[PDB]
Amino acid sequence: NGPSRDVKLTFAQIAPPPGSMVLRGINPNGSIEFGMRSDEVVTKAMLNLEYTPSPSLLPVQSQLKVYLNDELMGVLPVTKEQLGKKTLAQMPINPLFISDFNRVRLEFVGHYQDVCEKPASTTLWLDVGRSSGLDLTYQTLNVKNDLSHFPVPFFDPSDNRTNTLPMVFAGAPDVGLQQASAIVASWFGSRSGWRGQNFPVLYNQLPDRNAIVFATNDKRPDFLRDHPAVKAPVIEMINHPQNPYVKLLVVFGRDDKDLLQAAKGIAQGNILFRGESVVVNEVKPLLPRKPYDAPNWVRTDRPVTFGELKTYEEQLQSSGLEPAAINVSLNLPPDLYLMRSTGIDMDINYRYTMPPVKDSSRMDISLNNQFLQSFNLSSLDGKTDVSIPALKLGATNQLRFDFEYMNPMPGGSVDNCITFQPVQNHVVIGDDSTIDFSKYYHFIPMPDLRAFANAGFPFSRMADLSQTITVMPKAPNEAQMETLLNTVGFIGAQTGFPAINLTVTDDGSTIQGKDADIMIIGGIPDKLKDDKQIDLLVQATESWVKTGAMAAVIGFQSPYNDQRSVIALLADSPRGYEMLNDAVNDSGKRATMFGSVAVIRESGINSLRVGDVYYVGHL
Amino acid sequence: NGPSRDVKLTFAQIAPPPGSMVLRGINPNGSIEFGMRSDEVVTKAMLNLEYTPSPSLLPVQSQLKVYLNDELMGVLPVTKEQLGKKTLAQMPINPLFISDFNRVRLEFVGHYQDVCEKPASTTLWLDVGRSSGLDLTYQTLNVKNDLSHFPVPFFDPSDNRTNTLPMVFAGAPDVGLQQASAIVASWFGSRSGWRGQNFPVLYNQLPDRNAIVFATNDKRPDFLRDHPAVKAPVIEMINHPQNPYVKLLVVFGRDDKDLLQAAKGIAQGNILFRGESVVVNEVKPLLPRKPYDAPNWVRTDRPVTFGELKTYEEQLQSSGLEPAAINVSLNLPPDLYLMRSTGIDMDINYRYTMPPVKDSSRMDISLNNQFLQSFNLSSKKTDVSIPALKLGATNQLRFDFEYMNPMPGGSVDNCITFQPVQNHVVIGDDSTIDFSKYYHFIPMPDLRAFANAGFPFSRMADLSQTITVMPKAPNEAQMETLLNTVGFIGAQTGFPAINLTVTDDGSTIQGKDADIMIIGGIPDKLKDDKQIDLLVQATESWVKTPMRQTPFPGIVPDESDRAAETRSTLTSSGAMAAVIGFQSPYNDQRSVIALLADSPRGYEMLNDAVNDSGKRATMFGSVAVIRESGINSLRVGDVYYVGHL
Repeated sequence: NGPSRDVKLTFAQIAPPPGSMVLRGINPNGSIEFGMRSDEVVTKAMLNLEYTPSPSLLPVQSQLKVYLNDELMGVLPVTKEQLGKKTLAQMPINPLFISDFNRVRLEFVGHYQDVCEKPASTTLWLDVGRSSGLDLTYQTLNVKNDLSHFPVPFFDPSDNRTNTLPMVFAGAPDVGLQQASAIVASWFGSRSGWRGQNFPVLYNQLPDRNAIVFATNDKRPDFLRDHPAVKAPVIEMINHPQNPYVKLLVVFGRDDKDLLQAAKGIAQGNILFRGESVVVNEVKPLLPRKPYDAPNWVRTDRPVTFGELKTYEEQLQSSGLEPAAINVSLNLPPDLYLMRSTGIDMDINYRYTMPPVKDSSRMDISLNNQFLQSFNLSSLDGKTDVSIPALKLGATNQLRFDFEYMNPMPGGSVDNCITFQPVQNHVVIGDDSTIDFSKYYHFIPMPDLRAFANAGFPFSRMADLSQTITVMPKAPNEAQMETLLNTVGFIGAQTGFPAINLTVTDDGSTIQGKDADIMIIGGIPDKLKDDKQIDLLVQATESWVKTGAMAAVIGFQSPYNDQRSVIALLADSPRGYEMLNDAVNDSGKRATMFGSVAVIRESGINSLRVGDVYYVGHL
Repeated sequence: NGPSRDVKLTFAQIAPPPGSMVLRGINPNGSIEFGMRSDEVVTKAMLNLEYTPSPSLLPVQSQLKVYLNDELMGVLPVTKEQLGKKTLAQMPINPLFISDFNRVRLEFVGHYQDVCEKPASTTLWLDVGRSSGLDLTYQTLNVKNDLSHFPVPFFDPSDNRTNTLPMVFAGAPDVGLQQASAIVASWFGSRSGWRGQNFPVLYNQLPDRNAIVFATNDKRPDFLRDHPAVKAPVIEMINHPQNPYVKLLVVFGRDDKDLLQAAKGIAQGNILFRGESVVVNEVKPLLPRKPYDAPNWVRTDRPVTFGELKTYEEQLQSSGLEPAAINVSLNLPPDLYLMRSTGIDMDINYRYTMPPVKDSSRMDISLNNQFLQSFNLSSKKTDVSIPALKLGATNQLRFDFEYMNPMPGGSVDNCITFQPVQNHVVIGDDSTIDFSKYYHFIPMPDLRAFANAGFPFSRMADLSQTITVMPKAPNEAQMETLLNTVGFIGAQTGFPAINLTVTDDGSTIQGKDADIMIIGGIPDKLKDDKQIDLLVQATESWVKTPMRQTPFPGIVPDESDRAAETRSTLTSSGAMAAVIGFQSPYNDQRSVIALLADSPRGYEMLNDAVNDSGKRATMFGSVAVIRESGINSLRVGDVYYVGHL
C-alpha cells in the first residue's frame, strides 16, 4: 500500500507573480529542476501547459518539445485554429526515465517567415498562463532498514521542505535526556541548514512519520517493552508495529550517561554506522574548539580564497548564448562593525570569451539584487580590485557577478538574408580570487536580538556551545521541550557544527558564579504582563536570574560576569509556546525582530528597546 | 556449436553520454560503435529502434537509413500516420558484413517544405529513443590452440567490457606463488588498461571460462594430476577437460623460483611465443629503470609533443560541417610540484579552414570542462598559458572549434539552395608542452594519488622498493584483493611489477627502505595508536574527525582542518572496508596504504570497490570507509612531505 502525496512543481524560470515568462527566439528554455528523496518513487507524472502563441507564426513549422531527461517524450504542434486563443495541453510522462535529479525542459522552435527571418524579433513569442507545471504523485517504499544510509530515512540532503521528524521520550525527561535530545537536535539542524528544522516531542505515543525514540533501560515507552535490557547503548532502526513503512531510530542506554554517549556518537561517529543494532562503547573529545570557528561562517584567521564558498565545482562557470549570473553565497560573523570602513578588497581575476568588436558588453556586481558597479569587457583576463561596502553582517549574502553581452553581428547585411548559428560564449571566475576578513575586531552591541535572530550570535560564539548554560524548569511539559529542541536546532543550523559540549541544567540554583551565556528556556512569566506592563516583566526576569499568552524574548546582560548575554524566552500557555515555536521556526517574522524585548501577539511583533546597551570585546 | 551467449546492449550503454541523439539537418550523422572478440561469430543480430520524427517533414521524402560499415542500406520512410508519433521499428541486420569493429550509422533526411527550404533549420528533426539498441547473439568458436596469438584467447584487446580471468591455484600458496600470480595480474592489467581488471581466485575448483593455472610439480590443481613431471618451467596451453571450447593456461615448474621465472618470461618475453609448451629457461635483466618512468605517464626529461600523447592515429584531426572537439588525454604524475609556478607554457600549431568572412569563429581550450582560452579563427606556434591550479592526475585538454559559417539565403524574391560544405581542422602534431621545469615535492599523507595513479607504490614502475605484507595462508578473498590491487597499480602505469617482492611476516620490514602495503591483518609493529585513524579487528572500529569538513579545499594543507578532535569507536555486525594511508615509522620518508576488511562481505565490498574505477575515483583524504552506501572519505591525521624541494 503505502501513502502517496501530490506535487505541483511550477516553472523554475517563472517570471515574478505580477509578470509572466515568455519563450522567444533567443531564450527557448523552460527548465524545471527537481530531485528525488531516495525513498519515494514517481508512480504518475503529468504535465499541464496553458499557453498562448503568437498569431503570426506558422502552425506546423512551430511546436513545443518536452524533454524529461534528454529523452523528448512528446512534441506538441500548433494548428491554424489553435494559434490565437489560449490552449491547454496535457501530456503524460512515464517515470521510467526519472533519475535522482531531473531537469524537464521545454524547447520552443520559432518560424514566422520563410524567405527571410531575423532572430530576436517581437512578432514571435509564446506566453504561458502560470498554470503550467508538472503534477507528480510521490509514493513511498519500504527501505531495506540499514543504518549505513544514515540519516537517509529521516533526513536526506535533497528535500526543500521542513523535516518534522519527532523525538519521543517516555515522559518527564531528566537532565541527561534533555542534554542528549538537545545534542541530537543540534546535529540534525546543523546537517539540515536552510531547509527548515522542526523537532516535535511526544510522550509515550507513536507518531506517523519517521521518529526517534529515547529510552534509558528504565521508565521506557510501552512499544519498547519487547526489547531486552542491554548494558551498552545500542542505536537501532526498528519498524513501526502498525505500519512498517515508517522507521523509528531507537536509542537505548543503560543509564543517563549512556544516552549522552550515544548522542555524542551519533553527532560525531556517524560515518561508520553499519548494518543494524550499532552499539557505541567509547567516544571522547581530544582538542577543544576555538571562538568564531564555525564551519558555515567564513573564517577570520586567514583570507578566503573563493574556493571554499562553492559547494560544487561548476558554480563559477557558465556556458551558453546568454551566460547566467554567477552567484556565490557567504555568511559572515556579526562582528565587522561599521564607522571605520577599512575596506574589503574583493579581488576578482576573471576570464571570459572576448567579443569580436567593441560592443560595450557589461559586467555588473550585485549584492542581493543591488547594482553596485559595472565594467566593460574588451581588450586578456580582467583583474578587478574593488571594495564592497554595506555588508549584511550575519545573514547569507550572495555576491552576484552578471556578465551581459549584447549579441554582436545582429544582421551584418540586409541586402542578403544571412542565416548563421549564434556562437555560445563561456565565462568563468578564477578560483584564485581573494576576499579579506583577516584583521577585524570583535566589537558589537550585545543586547540586540538582531544578531541572535539572524545567526544566534550570543550563544553560537563557541561552535560546541561550551560556555552556554540552558536553564529548564522542573518536570518540563511537551511544549517546553519542544521549544528547547527548536531553539537548539535553530542555533545549530545558523552555525555549521553540532553542539557536542552543550550542558543543560534543570534548576537555577547551580548558575551563580559561572562564565557562560545563560539561556532560560523555561518561561512561566509572572502574570503581570500586559500592553502597558513591559518593564515589569524585565524586572521579574532579573529577579529570577538573580536566584493570548505573551512569548517574550528578553535580552539582558548577565549580572554575575558583565560579559555574557542572557536571552530568556518566556511563555506560559501552550498557545504562547506554539506561537514562540512558530516565530523561532518562521524566518520571515524572525528576521523582522529587533530591540531588547520581542513579544509576539496573535497578530503582531512588538520589538521594543529597553535597558542599557553594553559592548563586548577588547580594543 | 557451443554456448551461444545472448547480448542485449541498449543505446545508452555504448552511445554518447546523452544517449538519445537528435538527428537534424546540420548533424545528419551519429553512430553507435561496438567490437568483437575474434573468438566469436555473430548470429541473428536483430536491431530494434524507437524514433520520433518531426510533424513538419514530408512523409515520403523524409527517411532514416542505416549503414553497417557502409552496407545494409536498410531504409525506413516516414509514413503519414506516424508523422509526429513515437514509432518502434525493427531493422534486421545480416551478420555477413559484421567485422571485428562495427559502427552502425543512422542518417536522417527530411524536407519540411517542397517549393524551397532553408538549410540549418530547427523545424525538422528526428530523435531516436534511449531504450532502443542492437540485439546480437554471439557464438563461441574453437580456437586453433596456438600461443602465437597470446593473449587474445584469454583476453582480446579488441574488447570493451571488464575481462574476468580466474587464476586457479593448487591450494596453500607460498611466497613465490603469490609473487608470480601478482606479476601475471600486473601484466594483464597493464595490457588491459581502462577496460577494468578483475581476477577471481578459486582454490582447486574448475572455472567455466578461460583461466590461468599455476603448478610447481608438488602442489597440483588436482585436474592436472595425470601429467609427466616437468624438468624446466614450461607454459602449456590446453583446453578444459569437460568443455573443449574454453582454453586454459598451464604455468608449470619444479620450484617457486621456476614459476617466478616463467611469470617473468610471460611478462617480458611474450613476443616470441611459438605454438605451445613454450619452455622459458633464462630471463635475466641487463639494466634497471629510473623512477617516474611509466609508458602511460608524461615524460619529464624533455618537452613532450602531441605525437606521444595520441593513443590513436586520427585523434588530432576532425572534419565535418561542425567539427568535433579534439580532446587529448595526458596523465602526469601527482608528485609534480605546480603551485609555486604561475602556470605552464605550451605551444600549439592549429591548422584550420579560413572562413569566408570575419564571422568570429573561435577555438576554445577547455581543461576539465573549464574554459581556458579563446582564439579567433580570423586573426591569421602560438603560446598558451595553463594556470597549474586544477591539474590533477587524469586531466585532459579539449579544443573545440565553434564555427559560425554565413550561409547565403538570398533575397526575398529568390530562394537559392546551396550545397552544405564541410570543413576540417587539425590541432597539429608539432605542438609541444613543457613538463621538465617542475620538481617532485607534494604533501602526500593522503591516498587520492593511490586511487588515481598509485603514487607511493608506482614510483618505480617495476616496484623494486615495494614490499607487500600478506597474512599467513591467505584465503580466496585476500588473494583476490592482492591480485586486483596489484593489477590496478599496474594498469595505472604501463609496465608490469617485475621486481615486486611479497612478504608474509612482519619481522622483515625492520631495516628495509621500501614502501609497505598491508592487505590482510596488520602486524603488532604497526597500530601504534598514532597517525592511524581506523582499525578493524572485526570489532570496535574507531575514527577521528579532523575538527572540520570542507567540500573542496585548496592545494595547500592546513593545520586546523586536519587535526584530530574526537575518537568515535563503534562496533556492529555489519561489514566495512578501511583504507588508511599513513607514514611508515621505519624510515620516515615512505608511506603505508593498508586496506583491510573484517568479514567475507567486507572483502567482497573492498574488491568490488578497488575493481571498478567509478566508485574508486570518489576516494580522497587520508581515511576512507567503504560501506553499502558507497564510500565516505575524510582527511584526518598529521601531514608529511615526500621528495626534495
